[PDB]
Amino acid sequence: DDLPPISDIEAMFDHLVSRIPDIVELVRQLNGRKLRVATMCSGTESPLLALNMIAKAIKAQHGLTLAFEHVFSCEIEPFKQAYIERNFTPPILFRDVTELGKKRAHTAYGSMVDVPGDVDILIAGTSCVDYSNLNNVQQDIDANGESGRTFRGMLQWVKKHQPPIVILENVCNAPWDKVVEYFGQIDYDAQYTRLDTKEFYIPHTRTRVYLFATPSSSESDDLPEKWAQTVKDLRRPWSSPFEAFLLHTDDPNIHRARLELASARAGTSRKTTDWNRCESRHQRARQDEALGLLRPLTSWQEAGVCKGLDWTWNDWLLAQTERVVDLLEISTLRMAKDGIDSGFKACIWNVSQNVDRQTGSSKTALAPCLTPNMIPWVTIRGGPVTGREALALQGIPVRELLLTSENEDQLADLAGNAMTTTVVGSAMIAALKVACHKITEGANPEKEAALILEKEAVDDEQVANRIIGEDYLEHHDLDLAKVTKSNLSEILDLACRSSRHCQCEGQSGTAPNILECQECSYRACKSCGGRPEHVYAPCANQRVEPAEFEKRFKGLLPMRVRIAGLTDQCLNAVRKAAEKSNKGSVNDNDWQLWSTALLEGIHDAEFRFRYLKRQSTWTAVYEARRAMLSLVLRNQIPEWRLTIKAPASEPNNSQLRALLLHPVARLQIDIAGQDVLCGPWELCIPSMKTIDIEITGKGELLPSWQASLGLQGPFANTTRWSEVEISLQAEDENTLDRKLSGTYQLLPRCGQAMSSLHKKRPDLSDDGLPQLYFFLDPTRCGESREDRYVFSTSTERLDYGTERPVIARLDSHWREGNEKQRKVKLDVSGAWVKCPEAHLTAIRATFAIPSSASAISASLTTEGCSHAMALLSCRVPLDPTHSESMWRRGAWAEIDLSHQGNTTFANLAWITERLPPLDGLKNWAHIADDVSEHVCERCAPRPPKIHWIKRAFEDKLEAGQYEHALKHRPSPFVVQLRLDQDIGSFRIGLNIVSLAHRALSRLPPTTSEHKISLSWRLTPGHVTESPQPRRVFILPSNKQDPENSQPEAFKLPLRKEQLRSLWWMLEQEKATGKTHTFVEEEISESLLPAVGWRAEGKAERPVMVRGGVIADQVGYGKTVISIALVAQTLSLPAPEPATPGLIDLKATLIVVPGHLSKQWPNEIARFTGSMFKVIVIQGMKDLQEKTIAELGKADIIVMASEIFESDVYWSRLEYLSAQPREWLHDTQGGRFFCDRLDAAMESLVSQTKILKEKGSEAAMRAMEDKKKSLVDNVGSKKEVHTKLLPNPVLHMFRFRRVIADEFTYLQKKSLAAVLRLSSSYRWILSGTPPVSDFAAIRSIATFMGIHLGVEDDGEGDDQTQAEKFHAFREVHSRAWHNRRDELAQEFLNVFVRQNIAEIEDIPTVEHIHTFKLPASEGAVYLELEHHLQALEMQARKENVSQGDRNARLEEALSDSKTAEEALLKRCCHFTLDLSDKTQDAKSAQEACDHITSARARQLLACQEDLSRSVNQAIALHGWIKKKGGFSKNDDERQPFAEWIAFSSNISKHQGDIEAARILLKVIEKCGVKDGNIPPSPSDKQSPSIASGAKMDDVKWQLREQTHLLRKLVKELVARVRSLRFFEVVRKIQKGKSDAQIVLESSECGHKPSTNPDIEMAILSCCGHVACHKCMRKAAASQRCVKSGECQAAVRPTNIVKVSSLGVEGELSSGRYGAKLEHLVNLIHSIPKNERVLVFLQWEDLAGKVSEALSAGRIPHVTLSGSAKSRANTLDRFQSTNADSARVLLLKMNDASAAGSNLTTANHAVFLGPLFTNSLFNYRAVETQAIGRVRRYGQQKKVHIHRLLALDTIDMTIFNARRTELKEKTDWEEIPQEEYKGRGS
DNA sequence: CAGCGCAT
DNA sequence: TGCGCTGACA
Ligand SMILES: Nc1ncnc2c1ncn2[C@@H]1O[C@H](COP(=O)(O)OP(=O)(O)NP(=O)(O)O)[C@@H](O)[C@H]1O
Ligand SMILES: Nc1ncnc2c1ncn2[C@@H]1O[C@H](CSCC[C@H](N)C(=O)O)[C@@H](O)[C@H]1O
Ligand SMILES: [Mg+2]
Ligand SMILES: [Zn+2]
Ligand SMILES: [Zn+2]
Ligand SMILES: [Zn+2]
Ligand SMILES: [Zn+2]
Ligand SMILES: [Zn+2]
Repeated sequence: DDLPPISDIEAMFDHLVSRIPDIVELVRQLNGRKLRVATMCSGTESPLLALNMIAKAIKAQHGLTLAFEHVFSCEIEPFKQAYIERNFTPPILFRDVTELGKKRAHTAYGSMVDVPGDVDILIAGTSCVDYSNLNNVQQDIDANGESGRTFRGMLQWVKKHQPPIVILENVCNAPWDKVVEYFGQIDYDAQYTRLDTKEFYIPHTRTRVYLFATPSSSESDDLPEKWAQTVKDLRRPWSSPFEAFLLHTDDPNIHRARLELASARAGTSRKTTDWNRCESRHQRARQDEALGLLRPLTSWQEAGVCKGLDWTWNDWLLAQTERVVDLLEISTLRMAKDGIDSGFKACIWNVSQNVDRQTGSSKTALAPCLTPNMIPWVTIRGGPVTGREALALQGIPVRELLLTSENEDQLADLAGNAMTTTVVGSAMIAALKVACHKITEGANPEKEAALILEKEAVDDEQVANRIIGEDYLEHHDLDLAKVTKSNLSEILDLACRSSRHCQCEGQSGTAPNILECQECSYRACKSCGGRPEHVYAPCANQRVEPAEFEKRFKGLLPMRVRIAGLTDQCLNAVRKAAEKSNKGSVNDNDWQLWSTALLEGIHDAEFRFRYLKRQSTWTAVYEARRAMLSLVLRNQIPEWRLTIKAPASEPNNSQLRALLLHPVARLQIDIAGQDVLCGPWELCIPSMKTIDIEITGKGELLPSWQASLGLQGPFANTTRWSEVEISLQAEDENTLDRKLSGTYQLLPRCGQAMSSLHKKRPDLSDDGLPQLYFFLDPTRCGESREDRYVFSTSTERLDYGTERPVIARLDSHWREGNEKQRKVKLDVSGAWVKCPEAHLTAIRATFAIPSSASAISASLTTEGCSHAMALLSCRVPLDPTHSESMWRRGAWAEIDLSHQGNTTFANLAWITERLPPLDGLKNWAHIADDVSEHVCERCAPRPPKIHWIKRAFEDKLEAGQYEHALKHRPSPFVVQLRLDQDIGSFRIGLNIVSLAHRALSRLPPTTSEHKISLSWRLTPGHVTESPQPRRVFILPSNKQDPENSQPEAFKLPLRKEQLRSLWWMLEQEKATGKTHTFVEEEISESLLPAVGWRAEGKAERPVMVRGGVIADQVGYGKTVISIALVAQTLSLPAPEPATPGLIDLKATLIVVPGHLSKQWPNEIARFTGSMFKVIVIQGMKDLQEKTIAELGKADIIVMASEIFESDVYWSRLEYLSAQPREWLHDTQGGRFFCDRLDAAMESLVSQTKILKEKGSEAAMRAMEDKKKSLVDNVGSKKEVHTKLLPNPVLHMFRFRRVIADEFTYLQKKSLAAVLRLSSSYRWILSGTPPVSDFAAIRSIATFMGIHLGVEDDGEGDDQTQAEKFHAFREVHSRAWHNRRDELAQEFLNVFVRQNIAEIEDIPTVEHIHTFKLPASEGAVYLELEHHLQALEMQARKENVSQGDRNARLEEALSDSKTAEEALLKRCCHFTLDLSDKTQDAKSAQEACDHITSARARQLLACQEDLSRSVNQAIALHGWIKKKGGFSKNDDERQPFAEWIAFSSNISKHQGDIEAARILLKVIEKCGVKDGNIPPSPSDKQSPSIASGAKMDDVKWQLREQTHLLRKLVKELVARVRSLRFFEVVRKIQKGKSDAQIVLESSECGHKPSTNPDIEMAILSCCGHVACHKCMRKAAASQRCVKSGECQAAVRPTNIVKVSSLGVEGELSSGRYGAKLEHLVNLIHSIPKNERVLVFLQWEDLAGKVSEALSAGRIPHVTLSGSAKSRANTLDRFQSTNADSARVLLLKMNDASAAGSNLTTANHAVFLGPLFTNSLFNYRAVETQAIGRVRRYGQQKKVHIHRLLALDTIDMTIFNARRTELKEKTDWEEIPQEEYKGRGS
């Protein structure tokens, strides 16, 4: 609107200050003293930002300089004060605005400091949560509330300290006049005025009011009026849409916000919420507005299952609450009715409000009043405005502002209520201009000028002396013209072959399974695949990483061009020549304005290169100071497309911004050559002529966009011609290019704006041209009457700021209609011309490279953090014109990285490319030993120490100092550049030693003497392609090593494999010669992305660890090897160390699971009979009864591993350490317990060092005072404050060896303790070693002691967050992860040995028991399965009593955490009559008829309840009627009286129809019959009003009763829907005759009685029976078989084929489930000798299985109990004595199936197929379970059974896993016979 | 933290 | 024209 488009906050502020010059006269009044400003309530501290930008504009314009002195501010928020103290850091920060009235006010930290009152301007805004808050329905009144809390707090201070200016702000509807009375009551005068934001440069529309009051004046000059006039003087009304203020969808901010905002309501998605009371308003609105009950934008069924379009932020809508979504759809319809098309017209809605409160939409280019609770929906981007965009719609710049720990709710709150920085800037500047005099002077000017110059000088010296490596240079001369030769057809091929095939990829990478439509040419992923479904035949194309295509395309094209031209008169030649042809004669004014503005890009202003882009088809954009040129590189006819930039300051409605809007003078490449630029440069003159054009219709008449959309008003049944024939006259056609007179067909599927994509029918008058389309395209800002149809050759979404090439537009009056032979007028523009003879032609650079890496390695003496070792420096000639801003005329301007410095680097990339890559630095070079760690500060700041106060965490001030001292780290890869007199230069260098100190930082320190040794290297030309493979680790073998050939004193020999392994273990423990066995390092990266470099600095230290992980396949003798190792090593004298701290023993403790405590000593005694004493501990008491003098004798001690959780252990250790009584008392969690246990271990080792002398006391006594003195701190508390000896703790000794066993089952609480046990050699035994990923190897290393790397987030598939923040986090590349993998593989090669056992083979016959489920349980499980199918495999659990269908559910979904798990677990058990304990074997038919009878009872119960509620409501209504409340006039749509009109009309009732008939019968069986509104109820029961409270109260009670009615109606519909299905399945099972009876079809039309035998399938959730062909055809289109009367939402999934559930085999054995019943007969069939061991997986079924076996004549033994009992039961089950429990029930995935050496049994049962995800993990645990019986001492043949269901998921996952195994590695299948045992 | 609600 | 509040919910 007649104003220049302003979008940059800096520009609008310097404009603001440029409009008034009466402010520079302030800095003379201040006389050199800085303003002293204070702010009472300030969220984003918008006043401070405004003042800082005003100061910047002052210094930039007038040369002057005024500073500021923030005295204080206050915010009782928890995090807004954190944000303040991290950005501005004021000296004092109170937390209140009413305490400051006192002399000793409180501080945000609690210091209770005194208040300073030397302010110069106090700017504060009272809060709004009570000042009528028109969102809020409650309101506080008359100074009882806000004006007594905050305002009366502010008044006392402002009176007690008299600041010369105070400016207030609050909402419009406020008691302001009373505020003026309060202020003028004492001193002030206080005029107040209101003003919006949309009047100050910003489109935001939010409105507020301001106030200003200077202390009393003598003569009362009436300042506030002059203030108001000065403010309202300066204004400028929003010359730009909001889209200019939004971020582009590509930058990492938008990705980082979508990843967080996409999953807000998360493993199991939360419960289906309730909105019924608003659902009523939605239905009423859809009815009143004549809209149709569709859901266009998002075809949602439930809350979380929906499918937005392929341009919508789908991962947002999936997360939305359902009311929000339905509101989106009602807004779309209510808008699409008016004619405009949301989704193509930019405008912000508000959604967090209600349908009723949606006035003011259909209004574009203005945001609404942002509030912290709204959710705005842009409707054109298709998603919400994120945090930083909600900031930018205020004045606040997200730049230069550090937002750490800020989420979308927090950004919403901050930028929601903060006053617009431009409004506040203007009001404050007018204050400071009108009351300039009142502020005093400084009286010290020259000292201030000197201070300013001094600080500027030291800063300009710093960045200059940053670089310290100019010693070495070579000065290789540089040839900028580094073009190459290429066939230019293969490169266009490779350009088409590597380009964005979905919005998912986005300029970086590749996503698979692209679907390319046929006849529309629109590619898109399979995910987010088109809901506007196209033809979509799969795409056939290979994929080349964009990295390769860019690497070649750079080298192919020049780095600069310039259009030769000499076209001053060529334009007039072209004009006359074109006039000779037929084209619109151009005016004089248009020609002049166009030519004179074009003649500056043709001037010899050379084009540079920048940001070759990938959006689609790889445009490569060049740029000059005034023009822009960009080779398009289309997949057909590549062209160049020059364009000219309109000037900076020029209003929007200007002729030049119309003439230079579209490109001019394109050039089409000569294909099939070697030169990338050959064409003749045709031109585009501003010619605009109009032509008549006849439009006609053909083909049939498809439904219009309205009718297809679902409208029901006068739009229902409206059509449009399916094909259009365009007829242009001969000459008027042959004047222009791209003839148009063909015919165009419609594509209702291939969407566009208003679904009007007309693809031209192929014609052979031209083949060299691309395909042409004819559609609509709205303006996106202007009203929709002006939009027009258009002819173009492109069709896609366009981002703000880029237009599309069109051939011609059509009159703004023609629409797809019904009439034919309509004659309209087309208009052509920019009619091109023949080709001029102008063309483009391309065109002492020098760069320093380090000669060799030796020169550098000396310069970094020590503390290389202070300086930078220079790497490159390029001196390049640049003309003094068009030298960019970054080029500074002296003193080496510094570029900032990961900040505003990204266009700076993209500007000079034309020099960056074409530079030889640095070589000879690939190797790791520098080495310097740093014995101690001594982490360099400013490089690795110490974290705040977390301390315990509970019986605070992350001390505030320390957190602030941390998050500040992390942004001032040395920042490797510093890049500075400076422009000389002619030739500029820049110096890229990195702080090598900073990298090295950061790498050293990450090693955790030990009490050792091994010294680190740093390094460094720089590798060029790295690019990110994709994580294409996944590494698979390899565990070596122990075969090749020789053998020790015997251990002495064994009763039985070891085999040769075991001998080789024992010898390897001996040697590995010894390690003769070598002094360290492994090196561990943490390579730290720092990428300079734009140049191809990435740096790496490492820090490695050797570590001597003896012992390693032996993980041998099941059956091998790991126990035997360990006992042999102990027996062998026994004789040796002692190890190498000295162990002075704590006590050393000779015993070798073995940590085993709870139930192996009898298996281990038995094996030890069996092999070496009484060779050495072996003391066992199982219970805590067995530990406490021992003494150290007794442990000394013990050669080997066996320890159960649950004492570490016995929790008496932790108490006794709390005593030996002398800690508080509950220092180590923590719940199951082993977090925060590691630090506490570490401190306890330090204190314990000191105490034991003391106790070695027997001087027991006086130390535990000395530490109590230490702790109770340390506690005394000013922080947050709960209040003002607060030899031999029995029972030794095992953490105070040191053994010769510690051999864990089954280590991968050591849970958190006991892992965190076994990790601390101290010994010389530490061996680990396992059978299933986790080697899948890097975390599973790190978890092994931590047992060993190695570090082996730190934990990053990306390596996969709150406390310390200060280092996990996108501003303080690392960006570790892919090569980093590959090096970490190589390191894990090296550790595995060194310390891990797996090898195959070659004892002998075990027969291993296999069986399988598969059966069908009954009809009743079949139906139940099918209902559950279809539920989860329609919910997309996610567990969702869900007044009026629940039905039976919802009762079979909410029981399966109770504890299930995964969809597949609720199915594995359902098929097992099916108990009928869930309410009563009564039970007996009921036949199948009995079960089904019981189900159906219970459902009939439920239905009639709901019926009677509904009628009861109607009677109560009609009594209420008669009450109100007689008591004269509706007045029978001035209607207000009485709710109940309307619901009774709705319900009567049967055709209006959505949902099933039979339920509607039930409702009508029940309602007419009452006082209402054909809209009666009776006077009395049908029971004559009393209305239950309390005491006749009020009339409106009764109206409210009625308004609630009616919603209760409506809810009950929905519930009744569901009831009938479920009853029908169970009844029909009962009939299908009932018998053949009744099956024929019920097989009366859905009126589908055909059935076995009339037509031949046709498999006709029953549908679930409606109960309708129809033919499978009709069933599929109907369900695919999302509509039931009954056309428009079933009204149920149908998925293709829930289609149950008849006769797919069984009755045949009389499988009546539904007692305790039909699975567990088939188990018991099996177990009886097993002979009486053999033992059995069942393998269930889900613990929650142990009860049901032990209730089935028990009371099923079979006794068993479960392995549950305590650490003492499990060993005994396992021992008796292994034992030789007869008549134990025959079957033993094992839990899989539990420490009970760890390794048991039980071979008494010979066959498993293994009921439910294993579910676990990983195939390798599946295989490992299944072979472990099998091998539990297939062992060495077997002496028998083994069987394996399986109980799988034919219907369920069991057979599915069984087939998947078994086939995938049979294809993969050997895993030799088991013979698989069939069972005919029958032993009893 | 999702519903619910008409005025200065 | 709206810088929510208040019962339920994990
Ligand atoms: N040299 C040997 N002479 C006699 N028996 C042996 C010998 N080596 C192993 N065994 C027996 O072979 C069986 C193997 O069990 P064991 O080696 O203790 O299993 P594990 O490897 O510790 N557990 P797991 O593999 O997970 O099932 C035991 O009964 C051993 O006593
Ligand atoms: N004692 C107090 N009374 C009112 N608000 C307080 C307060 N202490 C802190 N606040 C916070 O201060 C804010 C009030 S409004 C602050 C924003 C203001 N428009 C500006 O930009 O300066 C709220 O976030 C509120 O939570
Ligand atoms: Mg074992
Ligand atoms: Zn298509
Ligand atoms: Zn995609
Ligand atoms: Zn350092
Ligand atoms: Zn149906
Ligand atoms: Zn049918």
